[PDB]
Amino acid sequence: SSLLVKKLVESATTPMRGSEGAAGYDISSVEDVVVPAMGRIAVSTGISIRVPDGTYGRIAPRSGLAYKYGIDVLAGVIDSDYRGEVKVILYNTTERDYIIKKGDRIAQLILEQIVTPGVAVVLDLSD
Amino acid sequence: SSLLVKKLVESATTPMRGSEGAAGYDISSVEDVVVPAMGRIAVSTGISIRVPDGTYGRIAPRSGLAYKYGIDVLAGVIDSDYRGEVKVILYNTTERDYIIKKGDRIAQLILEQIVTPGVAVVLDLSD
Amino acid sequence: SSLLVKKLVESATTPMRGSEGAAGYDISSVEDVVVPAMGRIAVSTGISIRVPDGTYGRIAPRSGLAYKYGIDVLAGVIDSDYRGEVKVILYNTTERDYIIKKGDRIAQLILEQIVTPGVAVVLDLSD
Ligand SMILES: O=c1ccn([C@H]2C[C@H](O)[C@@H](COP(=O)(O)OP(=O)(O)O)O2)c(=O)[nH]1
Ligand SMILES: O=c1ccn([C@H]2C[C@H](O)[C@@H](COP(=O)(O)OP(=O)(O)O)O2)c(=O)[nH]1
Ligand SMILES: O=c1ccn([C@H]2C[C@H](O)[C@@H](COP(=O)(O)OP(=O)(O)O)O2)c(=O)[nH]1
Ligand SMILES: [Mg+2]
Repeated sequence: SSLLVKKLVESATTPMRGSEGAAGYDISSVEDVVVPAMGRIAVSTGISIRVPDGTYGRIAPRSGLAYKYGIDVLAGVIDSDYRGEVKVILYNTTERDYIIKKGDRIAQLILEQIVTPGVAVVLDLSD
Repeated sequence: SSLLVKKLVESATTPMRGSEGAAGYDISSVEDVVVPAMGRIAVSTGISIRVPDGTYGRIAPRSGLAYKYGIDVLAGVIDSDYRGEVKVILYNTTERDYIIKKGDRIAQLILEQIVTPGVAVVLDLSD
Repeated sequence: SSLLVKKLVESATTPMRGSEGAAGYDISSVEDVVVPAMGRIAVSTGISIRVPDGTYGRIAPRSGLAYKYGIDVLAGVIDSDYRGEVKVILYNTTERDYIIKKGDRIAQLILEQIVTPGVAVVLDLSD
């Protein structure tokens, strides 16, 4: 029901929500790195999570970094049984490099509800 | 419960759904612009929204523009408490430019259900 | 309620989930192709689906292909009334080409819950 969070390093930051009606929790870097121009990387968050059953955690793009620096968020699907560290793959769509300092909010964890019903095979999906 | 929509300009178009089983509402441009090759922009929708509590609005990619012109949708997370204008950041993955005329469907607003439970810290997520 | 699946070719593979807490079903290619460097394509899955009402199927990025080969997933929104073949548009963010063999897991189908309430127009979203 609640969102579980295991801290893996000193700096690690307990995911929180920027506001009441906020769609997601703030995922932040625990490392100083550089998302190279037209390049990509996996940033360290220093944390591992367990999204509530009946949902999966989506690593979603932060508006600011997107509009101003053209930072895209690759991958992003964290399954509810996954126990490893959350990595945030970042793609720099720009010709310019982009710098990340420990503590910067690099993304947001949205807890999206899904369904995992069984799969039946048919010959006709209509009607 | 319903999807609220405040119109900000003349041209603004009340978000609607292309069909009964449609996943989202049609977000359209209220400006004539050009998403430059290997470039990006924030298109004006002329509208502000309030997605139903218990969800957030996702600006999602339209299939056609994606397959034919390689148009990607950056950012995209609209929180339920946000009151400003909805901007649709578009990334042109192609070497060719791409033109948008007022009224063109530039994306789709999907209302996705999420959860915002409190966050507990543990030492072990398993078991 | 269940996830319907119509097989369109010999090779077609009945979508399954890699694990109990898995967020999505494994979508795989039924064709040998190459996502060109800084290029994109629509891969054939040999299948058509009908996601449960009250949800839409999201073609989501697979972590491995993202981190190691910089493969992004364009479009991705499959509506619940859609009856055609599921195509997986893939964008190669790298300078290197990328090869897909029949049977390779090219993505994952996440069944996300949404809402499609009516749309009301207001002058003020706040309060
Ligand atoms: O593609 C997008 C993504 C977000 N927003 C809106 C929704 C959200 O409520 C607000 C967020 O701005 P911000 O998050 O406060 O700035 P930042 O992302 O740098 O924290 O911008 C858009 O209009 N278009
Ligand atoms: O990556 C994708 C995205 C969408 N579709 C399917 C789902 C949807 O039901 C249909 C939509 O085609 P369209 O929306 O009618 O064309 P357009 O996007 O130009 O409106 O295509 C795919 O097969 N692959
Ligand atoms: O941006 C992402 C996407 C996924 N994961 C985690 C969540 C998931 O549980 C695990 C999946 O690794 P994998 O799927 O087993 O490898 P592959 O994608 O090649 O199947 O990686 C991340 O840390 N960051
Ligand atoms: Mg993307």
